[PDB]
Amino acid sequence: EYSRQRGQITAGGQLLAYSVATDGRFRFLRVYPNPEVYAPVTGFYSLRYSSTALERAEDPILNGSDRRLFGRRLADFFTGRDPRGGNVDTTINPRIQQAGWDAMQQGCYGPCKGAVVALEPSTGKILALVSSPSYDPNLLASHNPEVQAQAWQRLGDNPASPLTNRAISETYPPGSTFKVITTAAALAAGATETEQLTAAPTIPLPGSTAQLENYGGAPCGDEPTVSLREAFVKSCNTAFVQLGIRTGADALRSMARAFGLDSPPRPTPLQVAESTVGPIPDSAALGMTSIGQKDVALTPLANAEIAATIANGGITMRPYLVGSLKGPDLANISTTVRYQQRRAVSPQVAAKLTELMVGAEKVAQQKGAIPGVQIASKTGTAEHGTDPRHTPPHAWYIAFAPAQAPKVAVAVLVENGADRLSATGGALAAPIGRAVIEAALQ
Ligand SMILES: *C(=O)[C@@H](NC(=O)Cc1ccccc1)[C@@H]1N[C@@H](C(=O)O)C(C)(C)S1
Repeated sequence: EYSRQRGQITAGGQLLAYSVATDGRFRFLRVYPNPEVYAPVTGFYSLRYSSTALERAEDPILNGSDRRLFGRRLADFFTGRDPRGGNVDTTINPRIQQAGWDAMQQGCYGPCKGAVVALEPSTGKILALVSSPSYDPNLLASHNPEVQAQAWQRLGDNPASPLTNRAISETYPPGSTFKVITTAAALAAGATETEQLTAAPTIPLPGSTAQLENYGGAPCGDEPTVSLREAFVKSCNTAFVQLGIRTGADALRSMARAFGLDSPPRPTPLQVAESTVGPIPDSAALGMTSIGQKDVALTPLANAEIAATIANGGITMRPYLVGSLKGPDLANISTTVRYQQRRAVSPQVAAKLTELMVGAEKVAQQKGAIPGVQIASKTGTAEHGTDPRHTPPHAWYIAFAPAQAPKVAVAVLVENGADRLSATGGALAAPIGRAVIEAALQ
């Protein structure tokens, strides 16, 4: 294996993983020049612990044993020249990836836990895939057995779990980002932006003693009722609870399926955890589901796709991480074909969601806003866990830009909201999302 030069993983004409000839018993050492930043993409290639992410998924291409490559390897052996693996050109934009990483390291009064996903809505290209904290795959590329095992042990016991790709492997309550799905369900059912909903600071749940309140216990406005548009841009809870229950369990399940939930995701070639709306066993649950709580659980990737789908006029592009596979001579072996996965909503519903989202962006805290770029977004702050009231919530932000003709869609998850009980998506996640947007549009 190691007597032969393994091929490269690339992004934007830059190397993410390469192999270097050494005096080692195993000649070739695998090197990762920007290790923690790209670990979610590259994975690691280890003597002791095998391969992960694209090292693994694209292993036959990279080691030159792929059937489409094997002729070249045979000509190399016969001819006498040194064998070389093939190349994997990813869809990652290094400027967008770096910006997502940097902003997550800086944006929680110190480093954030969580993920950043950037997508090109019209193609499905995964432009960034950041998880935090990360780890150094060079540690596991070491040819020393004790260096690998010590690093493995350390990473394994680290309760922050830096090995986890939080972008695609983990699911979290979306909280109020899911108001996008509730609203879409409502609109498809014939509800309008002018629909009058409760402004009440609190709402009881049917068939339970529990109550759901607005953030800070404040009424949505000073009038008895507000328009759906106004409830959405202010992100008032009781209105969406009322709306969700009005719209009903079947329509919401249905709309969630339409946006890719409760369907097994296609590999990118990396496997993506399945997102869900939950069973919604009763109307108490429906009310909670409506604001992205109860059993709703999404990957940051799925939440970025929701944004991307709206950005694409209601058509979900199949998301993918590999743009092309190449020979060691860089002859084309495989170019990825972009694919329309399904239509989630009519262009008209997508246009109305875009309108609502632009409004919710103007309302949200304004840190990191880019002069002359119109952003559509939805913030969220999701309670979680066995002691949710005493546990810091996740700060979420999904968005796309420019709102009129989108070039990028993002999701930002700040898991546990910088260890603050008063964490919000607008305060933590939104400026991270905006910096990624700015990097993508530069
Ligand atoms: C959606 O995320 C809502 N979040 C809060 O209600 C947190 C919460 C508290 C108790 C139970 C369940 C959830 C609203 N949306 C966010 C947001 O837009 O970021 C607000 C903080 C504005 S409240």
